[PDB]
Amino acid sequence: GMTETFAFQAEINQLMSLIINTFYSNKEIFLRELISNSSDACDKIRYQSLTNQSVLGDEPHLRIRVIPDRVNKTLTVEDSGIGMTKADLVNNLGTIARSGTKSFMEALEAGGDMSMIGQFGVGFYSAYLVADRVTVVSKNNEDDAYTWESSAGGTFTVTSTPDCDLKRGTRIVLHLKEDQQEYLEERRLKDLIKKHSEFIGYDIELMVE
Ligand SMILES: COc1c(C)cnc(Cn2cnc3c(Cl)nc(N)nc32)c1C
Repeated sequence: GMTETFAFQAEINQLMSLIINTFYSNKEIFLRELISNSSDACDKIRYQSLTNQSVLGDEPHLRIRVIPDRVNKTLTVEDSGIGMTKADLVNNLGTIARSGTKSFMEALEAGGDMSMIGQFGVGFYSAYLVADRVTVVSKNNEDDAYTWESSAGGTFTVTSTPDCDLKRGTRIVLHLKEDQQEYLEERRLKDLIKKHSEFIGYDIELMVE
């Protein structure tokens, strides 16, 4: 089946090349980065709803949910936030992140700590510290539902998903690397949500059973 595939922009391509298959002592920070993004997406739609309540549509509840899949060996971070359009997935996010991507790359070449990735506005990419593939399913009010996917080899796919569960928001599926399986464990995820994301202004829903 024909899948639309794109080459990442120079700076992102170089940043992902840096992140993958590298030792780091605090790879657990990926969770804080994805939850903060989800909190921000929820805040954007909450803000839009203050002027136009119709923006909430059939999904009036704002949540952040963490789903470990012990059979598929995946960790999912899903929210009912603003979501992303096709143009966001393909170009717009990379355009706004460009300067910060180049600046973080420069900090990393200088011995910079990977934990400050979020201050550079490219925190999503920390998912590649623990995953070898990331699938991103997103539905924004202004577009159809789309699936973005990448194994950080320089390319990414973008496919329309006109049959996904999502009324609005983003679902990030982390296909965990063989040695990063600890992020599927209930205690680890509880301790991790508590350690770095305790006072997030939305419940961090952890699928326990
Ligand atoms: C598609 O994959 C992404 C890319 C290539 C860059 N940044 C983000 C972070 N990000 C940007 N907007 C986002 C929204 Cl609306 N929501 C969430 N959860 N993450 C977001 C994502 C998920």
